[PDB]
Amino acid sequence: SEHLKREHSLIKPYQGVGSSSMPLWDFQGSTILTSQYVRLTPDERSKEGSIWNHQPCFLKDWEMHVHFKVHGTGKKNLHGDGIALWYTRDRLVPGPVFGSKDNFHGLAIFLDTYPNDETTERVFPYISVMVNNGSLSYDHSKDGRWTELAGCTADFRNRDHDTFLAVRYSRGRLTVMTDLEDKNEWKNCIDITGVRLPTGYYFGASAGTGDLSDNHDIISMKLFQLMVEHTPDEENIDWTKIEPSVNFLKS
Ligand SMILES: OC[C@H]1O[C@H](O[C@H]2[C@@H](O)[C@H](O)[C@@H](CO)O[C@@H]2O)[C@@H](O)[C@@H](O)[C@@H]1O
Ligand SMILES: [Ca+2]
Ligand SMILES: [Cl-]
Ligand SMILES: [Cl-]
Ligand SMILES: [Cl-]
Ligand SMILES: [Cl-]
Ligand SMILES: [Cl-]
Repeated sequence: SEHLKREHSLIKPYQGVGSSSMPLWDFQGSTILTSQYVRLTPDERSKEGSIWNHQPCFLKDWEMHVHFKVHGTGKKNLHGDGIALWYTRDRLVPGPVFGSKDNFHGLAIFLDTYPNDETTERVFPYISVMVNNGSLSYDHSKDGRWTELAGCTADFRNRDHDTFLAVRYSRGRLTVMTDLEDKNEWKNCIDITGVRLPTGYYFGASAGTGDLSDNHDIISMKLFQLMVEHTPDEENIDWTKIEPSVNFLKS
């Protein structure tokens, strides 16, 4: 907690919601609050909700831990659609990508609970990452097949114990880990390198329901600064002007 950045975190009872204090997040769309959780959508159809951090993040090296809960009463496979976690240029704009805008700038981590793709080769729920410069559209009907950078299957729905995600970004390495099995352990999901993201973007979370639904709750988001060396050469460039992109190792 020494490196907890409170201004980039969402922690109960949620600052400024139930008091005269100033809030640290904007609550948008279907989102509602209780003293115990932020609920982005209820288990009802055609909802879109988001939360957006007030201040841009200027940390070069960070790790976000998200305590979330996806749960509902839909029978068999009749539930959806999932949660998106954002580190993006823009904030507050609703849209078709789990409740937030398409053609975004920055990083998305999708926790997709419904296979829209009739010819999918993936097992759901499926957690994936996407990096965008404004040009790409998330093809919702194909579960973002064409724009997936990396991903993993993850059993996070309707669990009897707390479920957590970690997203770590430092020196181009993007790692996503899960804690879904009540083992107090981070299990790898995604670990990739060559990911270029600027400082000055906003953390956000969103969720959407369509003809299928689920409760999509965020209990906390805790952002930690990683103490990572950058040389005077590395430090001098303007990190706010980095264009979101990915460098790829050749075959
Ligand atoms: O029918 C209203 C609903 O339509 C669209 O959602 C569709 C699809 O994208 C969803 O994955 C599934 C499962 O929830 O539902 C629909 O078939 C969207 O336009 C959505 O916003 C809307 O509520
Ligand atoms: Ca889907
Ligand atoms: Cl808060
Ligand atoms: Cl409904
Ligand atoms: Cl569809
Ligand atoms: Cl369980
Ligand atoms: Cl896990």
